[PDB]
Amino acid sequence: DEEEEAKHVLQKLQGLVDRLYCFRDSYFETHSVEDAGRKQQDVQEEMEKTLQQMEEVLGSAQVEAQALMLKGKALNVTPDYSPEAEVLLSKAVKLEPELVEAWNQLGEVYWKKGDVTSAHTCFSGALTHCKNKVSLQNLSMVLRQLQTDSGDEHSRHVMDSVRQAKLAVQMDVLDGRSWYILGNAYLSLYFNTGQNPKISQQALSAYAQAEKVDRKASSNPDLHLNRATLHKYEESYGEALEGFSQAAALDPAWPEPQQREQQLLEFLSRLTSLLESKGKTKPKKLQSMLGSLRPAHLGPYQSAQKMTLELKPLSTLQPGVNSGTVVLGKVVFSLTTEEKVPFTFGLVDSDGPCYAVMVYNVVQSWGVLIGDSVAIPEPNLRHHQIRHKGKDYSFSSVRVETPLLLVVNGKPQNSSSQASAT
Repeated sequence: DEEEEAKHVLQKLQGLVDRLYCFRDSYFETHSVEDAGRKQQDVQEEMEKTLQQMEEVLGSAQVEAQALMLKGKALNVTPDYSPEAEVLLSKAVKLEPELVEAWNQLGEVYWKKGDVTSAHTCFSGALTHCKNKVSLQNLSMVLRQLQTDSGDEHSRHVMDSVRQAKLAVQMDVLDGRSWYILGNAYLSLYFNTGQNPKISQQALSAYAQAEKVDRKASSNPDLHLNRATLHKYEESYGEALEGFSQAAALDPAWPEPQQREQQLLEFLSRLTSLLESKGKTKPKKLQSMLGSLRPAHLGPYQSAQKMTLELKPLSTLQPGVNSGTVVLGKVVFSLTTEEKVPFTFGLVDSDGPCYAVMVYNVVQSWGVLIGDSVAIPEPNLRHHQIRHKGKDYSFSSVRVETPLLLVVNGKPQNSSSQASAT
């Protein structure tokens, strides 16, 4: 009778915790996004109600490993680090070292505590007992975030993050959390290895696959934010702004997406003002600057093969890469960004409108000054027309993938100006 009783007690405990996690995981299936502000408090109070029921189920009965685990899991339902969960789960894994779910929960608890190393030990440890989706997901997450004094180590961890996320996805391709995690792994890979647009496409495609297979992924504020950060870097500015805004709506107490949205709007306002005013430069000063241009400022060209480029006005450029062409103008202003990339400046090569130039893959100290001549080979031109929350931003830009493509005052740029190795 004691055995059946203990099993019945465990099943009741399991149910309580499963329902608590479904309450949280499904919150936006049963609540509107207008109620997003209430989610954390509702989840906190469900947890407390759940722990109370668990305690009534247990009474003074002996607490076996699975019961310790289930209570710690319940305590770990919120974003907050729980010292009680840590104690309970640390005991569970001593009483049952093969209990994978206790190791995964204990790793998540360590992660919330800010102890990434211990988290990683837990997820790795779990995988020495059984291959399982949650350990692979968590391991992917922790790997892209391990701190290391070595750049090569970090690149290996980023690559490993993708590997583990792919293993997680393959165990269950209908799990939207796995796709989201893979998205994040690709996102880090993209930024670690010189921004190969194929890899950003793989990130975007993973996030889209998350939302496709699992409605819950559309309510993941981190998915919206992370995708928006990618859109921002690739200059899909409207989509970035919508992404930050959607992430903010899904978690109104979370500052980051609101701060990101504010910063990008501030960047776009400053940029368009400075373009329209040509850096607040009077016609006299512009004519002076434009007259200081010469033949030698064309400088260098090789396409990594020898090429002679035709000097053409910015106004004559087509959208996309303009093959066979070079532009040469004067810098009328510059604009920096919290993240230090891209370096942005305004360029004029006539009485016509000023164009923005965004230079990616640049070191912090790199730049061009007001009055510099700049030549850009085969400029990649884009026209921007952004409409967000009743405000419009329109302007045209040249996206320069690396400062090593630029000629400043007739001089090519040294290899040290580029952030990733060449």
